[PDB]
Amino acid sequence: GSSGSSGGYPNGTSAALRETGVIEKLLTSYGFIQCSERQARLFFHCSQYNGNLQDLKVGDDVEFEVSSDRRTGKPIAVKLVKISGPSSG
Repeated sequence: GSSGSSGGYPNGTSAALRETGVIEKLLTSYGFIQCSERQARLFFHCSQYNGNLQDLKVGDDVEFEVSSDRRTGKPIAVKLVKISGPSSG
């Protein structure tokens, strides 16, 4: 066939829009992020966050992507990523 790495997102007509808010609540299993754009409290799973929840905390800005679940179809956060942190990787 051919080679390549998912071309160069965004892919498909509909692109991916990342939203930013704040960590309203946080737990050992997951946490909630208060969207400062839609004024709604989102629910992000500890799995979404790429970094280490340890670093994360309640009251810190974070970037995520609003998606739709498959069990409830509700707007949940995914692939969370702390905004502040220009540190290399």
